[PDB]
Amino acid sequence: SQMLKGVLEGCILYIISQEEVYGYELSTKLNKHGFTFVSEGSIYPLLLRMQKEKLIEGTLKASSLGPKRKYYHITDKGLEQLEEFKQSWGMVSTTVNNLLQGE
Amino acid sequence: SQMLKGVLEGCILYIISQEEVYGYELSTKLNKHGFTFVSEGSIYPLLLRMQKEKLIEGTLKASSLGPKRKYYHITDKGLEQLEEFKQSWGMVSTTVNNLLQGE
Repeated sequence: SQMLKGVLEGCILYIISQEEVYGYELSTKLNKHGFTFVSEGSIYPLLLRMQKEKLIEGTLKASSLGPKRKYYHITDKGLEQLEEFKQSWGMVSTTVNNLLQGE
Repeated sequence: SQMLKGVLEGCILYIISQEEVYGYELSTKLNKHGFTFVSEGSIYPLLLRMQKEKLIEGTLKASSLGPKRKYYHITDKGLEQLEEFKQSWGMVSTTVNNLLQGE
């Protein structure tokens, strides 16, 4: 699971870029897309840091059901970095995947 | 190129596991499989460390052409770790690649 953490910040940015989500909603999506080890508790410090670096930002909005939650959205800086991640990832993915099938 | 370094040790183990190679031969293969930034100079400290951790081992063998070179081969410990890398990689690769194609 040591490597899952390398790409976790990028996948969090991707998810948030596509939909405003609150903490529990985020980790649930992460779980169901294959990050089985993540929990709100384990990624919390990463969320605090991504905020301090202004990649994402939480705002208190009312939910479709009424109760007010802290939804996170991506900043312009965060989007720039998301694009960097997508580019790097497709590069490394292609490079490593082609290699490991040589025989 | 910050992420290319995460998986570089594993790809080096893969390559060495498949063929005994000397330093220049190794970096050439790395270049031609898409690690365009690597050079003998840049990966040297990583090779020294992989040796100190007993993942790979160099031995002075004679080349098909005669001159003696320092060829590297993988240790049992190195092979174990290579299998760990292959498992982790296929997991993360699948997880990230499926995610980044949601829309």
